[PDB]
Amino acid sequence: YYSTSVAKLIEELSKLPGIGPKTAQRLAFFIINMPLDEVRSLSQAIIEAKEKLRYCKICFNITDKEVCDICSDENRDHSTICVVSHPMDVVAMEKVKEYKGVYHVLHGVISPIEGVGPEDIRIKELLERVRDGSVKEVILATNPDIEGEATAMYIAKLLKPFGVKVTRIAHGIPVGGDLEYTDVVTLSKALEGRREV
Amino acid sequence: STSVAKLIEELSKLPGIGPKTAQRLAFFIINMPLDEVRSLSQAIIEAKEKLRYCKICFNITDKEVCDICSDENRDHSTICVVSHPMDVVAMEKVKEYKGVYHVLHGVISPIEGVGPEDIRIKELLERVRDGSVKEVILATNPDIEGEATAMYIAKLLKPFGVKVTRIAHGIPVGGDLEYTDVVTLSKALEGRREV
Ligand SMILES: [Zn+2]
Ligand SMILES: [Zn+2]
Repeated sequence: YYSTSVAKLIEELSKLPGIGPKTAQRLAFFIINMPLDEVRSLSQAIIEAKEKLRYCKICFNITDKEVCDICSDENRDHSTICVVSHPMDVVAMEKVKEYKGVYHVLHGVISPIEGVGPEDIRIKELLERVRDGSVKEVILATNPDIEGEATAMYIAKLLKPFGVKVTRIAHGIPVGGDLEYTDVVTLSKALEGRREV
Repeated sequence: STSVAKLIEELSKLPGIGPKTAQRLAFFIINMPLDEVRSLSQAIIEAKEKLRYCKICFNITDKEVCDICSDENRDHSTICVVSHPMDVVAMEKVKEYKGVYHVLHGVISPIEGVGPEDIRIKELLERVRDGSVKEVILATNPDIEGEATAMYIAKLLKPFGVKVTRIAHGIPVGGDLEYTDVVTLSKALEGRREV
């Protein structure tokens, strides 16, 4: 057992996802063993990141400015909007180092259990961007779980009346996977979505 | 003991059995009741002597013509190519495929000791010789092996004019953008379908 001020660190660190007890203890001692200025850096980086967070006025992504870097990039293709559930999906998609389009961040999915409706996530503003803008394609890239799929599907009906091309990211068997260890639901999509040549 | 040493040799020849595991299995085995090791030994050869290969699809079942190829609706004009008998039960568990199969028993891996005549390719072409099949579905694994094998069977199948398709690569159901490898994600993106 540890002094209170250390128990307090350990407890605060253990609240973070993927940080168990032993891992928290370790980190606490490492931290309180770092030079005071290094621990000041950590501590301030934490507080400042939270304080400085803003949501882009165009796509709602996490940013520092009024309009995020991506939206203000002009040789980036504003006629294609990749719709995503969360800020960190934008990073995942952005790391695919193809894709010159822009983004729309919903901040969630439709979810009757969580009690989240379409009016509780950034859907209407997606509509408005498509209504008021010159949009060639909306790529629905929510997750392929039930709610990500319900959400992409809700959005798709909505955008129908506009004459936009709306696509959904390919479900299937992941690269490097094997048929044996693939759930039956994915096999089904892999088969059903098979493609020529 | 030379008899144990040979057991150990025979065991570690097998896939998934490392040197230590062969040895531990070897001792367990020589400790089993005689009638249990007889049974193990018997099961080994009996499965080799009784095994079949379907006359149409080359799957191992205990029928000369397997129950799928025999089934009257099953659609012989569409053939789903997989590597392994376990793959057939995988695909079947989806309670959705209508066509029939072609089991290769393996893939083409230079780095393992297997080539395009160590597996059941020529016999697949023969099925596609008379022009009576529409699509061959290529459903080898989306790994290195699987993919080689498939993009090749596909050249061979090019004549014959049949329609050849490939099991769709992408993000699996239940998966999420955060934990999907870039390669898979890039495929999910560049293969997106109009909803
Ligand atoms: Zn933005
Ligand atoms: Zn058969």
